[PDB]
Amino acid sequence: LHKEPATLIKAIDGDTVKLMYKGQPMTFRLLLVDTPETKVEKYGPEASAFTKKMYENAKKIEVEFDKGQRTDKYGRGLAYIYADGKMVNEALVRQGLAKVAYVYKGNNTHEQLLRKAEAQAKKEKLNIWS
Repeated sequence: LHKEPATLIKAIDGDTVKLMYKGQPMTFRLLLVDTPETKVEKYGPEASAFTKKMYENAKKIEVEFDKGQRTDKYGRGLAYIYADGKMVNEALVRQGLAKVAYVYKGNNTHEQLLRKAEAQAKKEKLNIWS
């Protein structure tokens, strides 16, 4: 896998974000994560606030496509996204603001990494795990 540059256009919520990728606006859906929905579930706005701060505060944003299908049925890019080298997908799981989702069409490269972050958040009874 490889990281590609991107520019934040607009935070949207916990599991999606609008980025300028290769000169064109595109909305991305974070791979392997399920956050609380606010459009308003418990820890829904928390999760949104979290990724919002992460994207807006970063100097560098990178998108990393996995090895499976690159876009879902709704035209959203499916990737692991990084803010200054830190993976937003993992950060959410680790903060207990999202659960690990089932693998989607072969995109499972970071499944174990996220599974561990999640086990740790659960152990700490963090947020969603309260």
